[PDB]
Amino acid sequence: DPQRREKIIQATLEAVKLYGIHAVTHRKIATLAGVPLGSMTYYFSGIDELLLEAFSSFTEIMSRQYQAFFSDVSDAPGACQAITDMIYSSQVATPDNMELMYQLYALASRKPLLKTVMQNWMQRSQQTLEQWFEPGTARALDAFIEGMTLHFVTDRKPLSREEILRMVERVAG
Amino acid sequence: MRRANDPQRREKIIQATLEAVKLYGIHAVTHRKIATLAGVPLGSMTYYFSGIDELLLEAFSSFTEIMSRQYQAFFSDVSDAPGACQAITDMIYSSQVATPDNMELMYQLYALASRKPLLKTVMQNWMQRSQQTLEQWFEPGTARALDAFIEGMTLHFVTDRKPLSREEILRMVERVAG
Repeated sequence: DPQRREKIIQATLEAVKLYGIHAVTHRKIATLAGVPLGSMTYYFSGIDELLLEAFSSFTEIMSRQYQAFFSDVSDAPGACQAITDMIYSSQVATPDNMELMYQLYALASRKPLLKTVMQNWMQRSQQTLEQWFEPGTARALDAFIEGMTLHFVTDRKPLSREEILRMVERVAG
Repeated sequence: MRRANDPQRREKIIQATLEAVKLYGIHAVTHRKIATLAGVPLGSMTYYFSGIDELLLEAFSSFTEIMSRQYQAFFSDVSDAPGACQAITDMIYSSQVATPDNMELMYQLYALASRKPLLKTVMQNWMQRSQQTLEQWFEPGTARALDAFIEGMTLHFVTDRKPLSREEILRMVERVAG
């Protein structure tokens, strides 16, 4: 029962990866969840609220990962090393994470509820960084993470770890 | 020699492909959907582009070529590093890059690229062009840091409930520039 609701949230993310958000429906999700169609009506209302809750679950997973990179951080230089680790490890920009994250980004202009999820997600990230950095620098760093996590796993010749550290430290001021 | 490669059908098909991605989502686009949008016979589809991935390749390559011309255009009046930082700030603060239309296409490309090597190639080529633009005024390492910063901050600027000011952005760009 809470089992089932969670299966449906997960199948929603699975449907986004398999079908694209545009093509996601209650029945496609129920199929992937292996639950009766009736369960969709029981736990959820509209496809957009379901998308909201599924992507919120996803970003919460991401936030826990994000924070975990700073578990051994006690100061700004340490946070720079942690951000470097976050980028260089390629653990944030995995195929699964990218496929979900960028579909969210793709449709946020068309779906206000999803833009809210992105904004909330950015806000949590900033809040993590504000433990060691000024608000503005925190935002700069999180945008730098956004771009460099992706570019690191895409570039035919990405930056070295020591190069990444130097650039993180530049942004950190 | 079965194939004829008509350039008219091609450009039509390429535009219909981009239209299909926005209508249906990149995951759901098929030859059938594209040909219907193009107004070309479904049969013609495989004789310009083998399959769905190579068609997507061509269409997104067309898209990023447009993006790159826009990108380079921000540097028309740049002759030094401070001017370049201004141009980058312009690019971010103008919100002209991260438009709804642009974001919808670009992030769908990004989303599917780990699953589709040809699409990753499009991203890789696009990054390389951006870097070569920046490398006129910045060392390669710094150029990559700046382009990644542009990637992230163009999105964050149009998304954040409370985004950075222009002076803040310029300051950070100048930090990255070193």
